[PDB]
Amino acid sequence: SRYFIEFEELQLLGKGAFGAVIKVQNKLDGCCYAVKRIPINPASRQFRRIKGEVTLLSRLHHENIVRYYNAWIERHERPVHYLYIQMEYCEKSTLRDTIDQGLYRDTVRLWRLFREILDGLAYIHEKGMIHRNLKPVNIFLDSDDHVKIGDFGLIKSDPSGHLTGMVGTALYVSPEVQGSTKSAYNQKVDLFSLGIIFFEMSYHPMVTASERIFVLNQLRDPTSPKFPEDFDDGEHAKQKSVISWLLNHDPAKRPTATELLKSELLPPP
Amino acid sequence: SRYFIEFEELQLLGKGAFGAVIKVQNKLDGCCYAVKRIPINPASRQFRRIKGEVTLLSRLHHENIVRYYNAWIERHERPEAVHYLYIQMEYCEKSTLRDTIDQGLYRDTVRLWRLFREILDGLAYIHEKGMIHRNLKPVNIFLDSDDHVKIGDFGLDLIKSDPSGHLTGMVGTALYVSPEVQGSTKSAYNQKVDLFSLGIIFFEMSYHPMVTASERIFVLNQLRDPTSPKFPEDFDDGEHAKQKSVISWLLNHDPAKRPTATELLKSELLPPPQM
Ligand SMILES: CN1CCN(c2ccc3[nH]c(-c4c(N)c5c(F)cccc5[nH]c4=O)nc3c2)CC1
Ligand SMILES: CN1CCN(c2ccc3[nH]c(-c4c(N)c5c(F)cccc5[nH]c4=O)nc3c2)CC1
Repeated sequence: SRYFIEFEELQLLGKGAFGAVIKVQNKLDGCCYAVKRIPINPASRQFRRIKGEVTLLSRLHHENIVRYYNAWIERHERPVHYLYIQMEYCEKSTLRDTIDQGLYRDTVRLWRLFREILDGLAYIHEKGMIHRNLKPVNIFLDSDDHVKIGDFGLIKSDPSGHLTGMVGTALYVSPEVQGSTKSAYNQKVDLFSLGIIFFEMSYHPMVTASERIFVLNQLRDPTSPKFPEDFDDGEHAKQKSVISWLLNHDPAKRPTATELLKSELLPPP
Repeated sequence: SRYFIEFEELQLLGKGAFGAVIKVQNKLDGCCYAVKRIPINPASRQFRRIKGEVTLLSRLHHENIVRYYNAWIERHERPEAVHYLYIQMEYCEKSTLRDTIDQGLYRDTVRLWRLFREILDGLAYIHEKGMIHRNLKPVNIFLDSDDHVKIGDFGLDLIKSDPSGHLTGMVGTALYVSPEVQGSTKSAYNQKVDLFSLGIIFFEMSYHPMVTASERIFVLNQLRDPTSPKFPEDFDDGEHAKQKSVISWLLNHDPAKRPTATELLKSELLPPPQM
C-alpha cells in the first residue's frame, strides 16, 4: 500500500460521509499534503462521479485553486477499495478560521482575499464548471496569505431552543437547487455561496450558534433580505451592494464572476 | 410488406426520434444492407423534406459516400394506419469512425491523415454538387472491409449527462454544429457548417480516446470556446503541429475564415498521399 509506505500521517484535517482528509508528509520530498481518502465501489455510479471529478480537477490550473498532486486507487484486505487524492496543504489555516479571528477589521485584506476567490471562481467558470462546494471550510490560505479554493465533494444545534431555519452547509446552498422546486444547478449557484461567504468575511465573528442561525437565515430571506443593525449602509455600503447582488433570489439577476471583477463596486488591485 | 418478405433483420445499428437503422440481408442476392426505417405521414411538409433528401441522396456517386440501393414507402398495421419510408443503403463491414477514434486512431499518423483526406474527397463532391451535409459526425461516417471512409446519409446550465455533476455546456450532437447555426441564425446554412464539424471530427481523430463522459464533455467544449479555442495540453507539436494548424483553420468562429473542402486538399498543411 503506497499510502502507508510513502506517506507519514500527521493530523486529521476533516471527516464525514465522503470519508476523510489527512495532513500527511511524503517520506521522500518531505512536504506536507492534504490526501483525501474516499472508500469506493469501483462498479458503482459513485465511482463514475469521483473518477469524473479527478479528471476535471487534474485539468484545473490556477493560482487561486488548491493544487492537485496525484490520485490513485488502493484495494484493502477482508474487513474493499479506497481512492486517494493528494492535494496541496495550505499552511495558513482555512477561510473559516480567518473569519473567526477578525478578518472584518482589515478592509484592505478583506477585499483582496474576496477578489482572489473571484479570480479562481472565474477560472473554474470559464472552463465551464460548477463547484457546488464553495463554503469557508473548503477555501484556504497559504504561507503568503493567498486564497486557495478547495476541491469539490427545529434546530438541535441552537442552545436557546427557539430557532428554526437551515443550518450548516445548507445555508450556502442556493434556493433554486432546494425543496420540491428544484430549478436546475447553474454557475449562478456558486455566486450565491460567495455572497454568504463575503458577508461573513465583512462581518464580526458570530460567537453564539443562536446569533449565527438568526443572522444568516435572515440574510437568506426572499421576503426580507436582512443585514444586521451593526452592518450599516454607511461604513460598508459597497460591501452591502456586492452581497445583495450575489444573494438576489433570481438566479438570473446575479452577476457572473467576470461581471463582478469588471464592476466599479470592487476596489482596484 | 416488401421489407418483411424480401429482407431478413440481423441487427439494429442505431435508433432515435427520426426512426432507426437496421442491418438487413436480402434473401435474393445474399447481401447485407443498412435499411433506415422512418415513420412518416405523406400529407405533412416533413415528408416533402424527406422525399427531397431521397431525391438528392440518389444523385450522389463517390467511393467515399455510403452507396444508395433503393427507397420505398410501406403502409403497415391497422388501428389510424401507420406509414413508413425505407431507404436501403450500403453496409460497411469494419466499423464506424467513432469506434476507430475510441480504439486509438491518434497513434497511426499514416491512417489518420489518409482517412481524413478520404472524408475531404467525399465532402468536396457533396459540395461540388451544390449540397450541404448537416450530419457530419463520427457515428455517421463508417469504414468498410477495405478500411475506407464512407460518409453516411443526411437524416434531418448543468448537463445531466455528466457523471461528476459539475460540467456546463454542449453535449452530444450540438458539439459538431457550427456556432452560426445555434443562437443567432442569419446564414445558418452554408457549406462551411460541414467544414466546422470536420474540425471537431479531425480533433478527436488526432487526440487520444476520451472514454470518460466528463473528459469528452470538457475537452470538446474547451475547443468550441468562441472567446478562446482551448486545445488540450496533452496534444504535442513534435508528433503533430500541422494537425493543430488544420483543426484551427476549420474551427474559425467566423465561417468566412474556414477553408472550402477543395481549398484544404490544395493546402500544404495536408501531407500528400503515397498509396
Ligand atoms: C481550529 N482550526 C481547525 C482547522 N485548521 C486547519 C489548519 C490547516 C488546514 N489545511 C487544510 C486543508 C484542507 N482541509 C484541504 C482539503 F480539505 C482539500 C484539499 C486541500 C486541502 N488543503 C489544506 O491545507 N485544512 C486545515 C484546517 C486550523 C485550526
Ligand atoms: C465497432 N462497432 C461495431 C458494431 N457497430 C456498427 C458496425 C458497423 C456499422 N455499419 C453501420 C452503418 C450505418 N449506421 C449506416 C447508416 F446509419 C446510414 C446509412 C448507411 C449505413 N451503413 C452502415 O454500414 N453502422 C454500424 C455499427 C458499432 C461499431
